[PDB]
Amino acid sequence: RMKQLEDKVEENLSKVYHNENEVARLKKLVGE
Amino acid sequence: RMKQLEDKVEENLSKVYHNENEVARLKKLVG
Amino acid sequence: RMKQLEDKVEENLSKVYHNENEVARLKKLVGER
Ligand SMILES: [Cl-]
Ligand SMILES: [Cl-]
Repeated sequence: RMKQLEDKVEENLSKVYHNENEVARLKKLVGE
Repeated sequence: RMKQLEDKVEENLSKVYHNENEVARLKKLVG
Repeated sequence: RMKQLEDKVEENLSKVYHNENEVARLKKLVGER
């Protein structure tokens, strides 16, 4: 059960890093 | 304590998923 | 082990929060005005 939660936590981390990088990429595309 | 942690993980996933969808929408606003 | 995982989850929540704020900024950048 703790192992199952650890997998879910590492997946959430993957997802957040990916969203962070997608935001950064879009900012680079548009500019102020 | 473990069920509190499981609830927090579920909430984090819900918030990540919302952010994902917001990013997708903003991409299409530029795209 | 559980304490360590709690700490990781708190860090993920921080990262989610920072991402929320960056998304809000992007919304202003790509919206009309
Ligand atoms: Cl998490
Ligand atoms: Cl996120």
